[PDB]
Amino acid sequence: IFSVDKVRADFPVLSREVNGLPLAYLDSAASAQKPSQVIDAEAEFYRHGYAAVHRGIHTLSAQATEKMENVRKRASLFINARSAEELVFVRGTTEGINLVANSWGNSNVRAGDNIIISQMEHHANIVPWQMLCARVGAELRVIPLNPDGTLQLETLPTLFDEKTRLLAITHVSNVLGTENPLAEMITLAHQHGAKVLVDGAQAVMHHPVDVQALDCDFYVFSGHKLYGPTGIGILYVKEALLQEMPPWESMIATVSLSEGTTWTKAPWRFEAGTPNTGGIIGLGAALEYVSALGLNNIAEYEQNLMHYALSQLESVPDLTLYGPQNRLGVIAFNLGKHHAYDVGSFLDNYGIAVRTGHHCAMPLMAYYNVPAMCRASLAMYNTHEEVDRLVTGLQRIHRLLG
Amino acid sequence: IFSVDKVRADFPVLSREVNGLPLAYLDSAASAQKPSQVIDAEAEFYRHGYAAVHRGIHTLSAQATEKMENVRKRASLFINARSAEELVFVRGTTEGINLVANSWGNSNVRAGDNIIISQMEHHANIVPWQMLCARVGAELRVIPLNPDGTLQLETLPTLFDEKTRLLAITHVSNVLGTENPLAEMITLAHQHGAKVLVDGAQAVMHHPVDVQALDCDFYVFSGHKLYGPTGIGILYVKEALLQEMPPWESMIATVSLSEGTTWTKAPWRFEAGTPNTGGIIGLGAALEYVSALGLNNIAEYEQNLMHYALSQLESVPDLTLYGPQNRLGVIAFNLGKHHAYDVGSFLDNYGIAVRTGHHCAMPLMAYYNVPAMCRASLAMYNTHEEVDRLVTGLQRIHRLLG
Ligand SMILES: *Cc1c(COP(=O)(O)O)cnc(C)c1O
Ligand SMILES: *Cc1c(COP(=O)(O)O)cnc(C)c1O
Repeated sequence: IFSVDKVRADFPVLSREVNGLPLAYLDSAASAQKPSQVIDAEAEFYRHGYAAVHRGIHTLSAQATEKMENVRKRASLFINARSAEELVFVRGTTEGINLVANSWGNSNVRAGDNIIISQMEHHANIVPWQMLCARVGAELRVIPLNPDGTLQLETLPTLFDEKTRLLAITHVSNVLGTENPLAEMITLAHQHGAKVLVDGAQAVMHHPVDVQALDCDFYVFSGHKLYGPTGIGILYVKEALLQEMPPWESMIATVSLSEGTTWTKAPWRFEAGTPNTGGIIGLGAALEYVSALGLNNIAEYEQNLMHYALSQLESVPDLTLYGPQNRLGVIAFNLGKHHAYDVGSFLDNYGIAVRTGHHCAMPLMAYYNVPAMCRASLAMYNTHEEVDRLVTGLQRIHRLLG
Repeated sequence: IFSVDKVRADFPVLSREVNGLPLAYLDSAASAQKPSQVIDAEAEFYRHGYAAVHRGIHTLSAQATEKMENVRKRASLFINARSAEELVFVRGTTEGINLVANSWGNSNVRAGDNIIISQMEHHANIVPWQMLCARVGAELRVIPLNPDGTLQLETLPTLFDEKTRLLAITHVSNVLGTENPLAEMITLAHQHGAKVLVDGAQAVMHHPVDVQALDCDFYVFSGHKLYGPTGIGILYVKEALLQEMPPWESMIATVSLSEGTTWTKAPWRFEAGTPNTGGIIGLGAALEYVSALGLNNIAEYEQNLMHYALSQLESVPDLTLYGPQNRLGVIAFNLGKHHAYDVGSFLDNYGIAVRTGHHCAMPLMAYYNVPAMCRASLAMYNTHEEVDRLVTGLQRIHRLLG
């Protein structure tokens, strides 16, 4: 079945030394390492198939245009969209959410309306809605957290009303690892006539995602967290909404100095300038690589690795964990009264890469009354030995610093 | 001493066959091929140095952050900016111009003002200004063309008045190869208190560019036309202007659900989300590669190649050329009454890649009373033998089709 030894052999960076020690990279939630299959797919495109892709007549350009559109089709099958034309290539999740907030938001949210977010959102799924509610005179409502890191689902009937136009909600928390009950939340939102955008940047690498089963109206994720290149992400929009969305800024179609400007049809309408064809080719290879391993195989390995880490972390004195027992992907923690950045600095000195800080989720930190947390990511190429290095390191820090 | 043979050996795509014949890639103005040094720099980053850059403290993240900031410094020296912090990493020229129009334009162009562009502008340097003039109620004024493809410089003094806020002008036309007299135009604009944005997307690969000597207020170009990766470009803004530009839509600094949002300072203010670190590393390698060849050496070789091409094209019956005698980089043409797309399709049969259509410059096409043109690019890796194949192919099409 799944062999972590064979998976690790695909990732050249895992041989790196840091501070003279073999790297234990526990920060895939910030960005994932890339297998050779992804790196080489992008390089081979540049070495042998590169051209511009904007309606070029010559053979190299026509073949490159086909490669790009085949990646759009592969991505649409990956999330089980009904049509490839429901997918927009964006620069990343941040840009995809802002695109919805401006194109769809400015045309559908008006004075007196409200938008619902949650207290656990990444800043990228808060600020565009704060700005939009400021542009039009709408109200931003917030689903509160429970101490265990889940959302208070029972507050949703009170927060929704006939003026709620959109729920913007994370699939999986980037700090807590919480997987939100999207199917139930989407059912409730649609009864009030609201749309639902799902921030899926921390979900698509952990298990299969089916946007038709979810029935979400928008879904966004980032290529670089899905073992792929930087500078590329995917925005999915239901065709009925996407074909109605007005232009934002293969996007400009015609220009006249006397008659004005027209724009191309969606999804190309929202892909201005020159595509990041290199990143698109690499992203396609990342989807092929993940699919070849099998997302259910990945989910089982990662779930068993998480269970091992949580059981082992019970032997660390004065450790505080944040989030639910059934967390996906990440473990958020603090050690005693020590500053998160000090804990992170000692772990780095032991060759272990974790992330410390507010993790672009300051309202979440405020809820737990801390300035920062440490966060360890446990991805499909991580091992028991790396978990053991984390646990023994935390025990070592507690012994030395009290 | 420039050797085209030594240069061509660095570009693996040039060994490609198209339609069974050795490739003659005459479309670098659409997008440039990349040397192995650029492809490998990006791949080596992914293989051995990859991490997130958003102020991560662990060793790999700190090192990746330093690599990105070293590229910003290298790019600032490449265009002779005063400070590396005058440069913003943008997705491309299209996005860079829109950034200026939305942050600077919305704060400096008001009802009753005017903006001046030219009739030869790329759509990306037209539409942002058309839409801004509609958001605020300003007038868009246009420098007309001459038959030889130069701008009517003598009309500028009457187009400028005390209400002119900005001149947006191309350094080198992407269709005609006209190099505009920026020194005179910038001197005139500044006498009226206007700022100047220069679209330099077709200039920076052909000769040295010095933004202090030009004294332009904004300068923008694209990485993929400068032998670099897709998905990355550069926006230069004078420091005094850049630090006054407000945010539009590391960019988010702090988020509070009760107190609102703050943003980072420029240039980072205008780099939202996750940087395209792969493309930045490759862009750095492209600047190194070009600087090692020498832009004055590149300019000399390309000018002699252009002179040879224009002399040889005189032997083609029914050939119409568009543009001035001292064109840079590109030759725009049509053959008899034949459709440009048909000419390009036949050349593609001979293994020759040219671009056809309106080249994102429909007002230019309308001036010449044609729907489209063919465009051959003559870059630093092109040769006399490729020119000869273009000439022979055009002669063949004229013989076959009339
Ligand atoms: C990383 C992340 C984002 C931002 O994604 P970018 O690709 O950096 O724009 C948004 N939401 C979540 C949950 C994330 O983990
Ligand atoms: C290519 C080009 C643009 C657009 O640049 P992108 O990287 O595609 O955004 C704008 N202006 C000129 C003159 C160009 O040649």
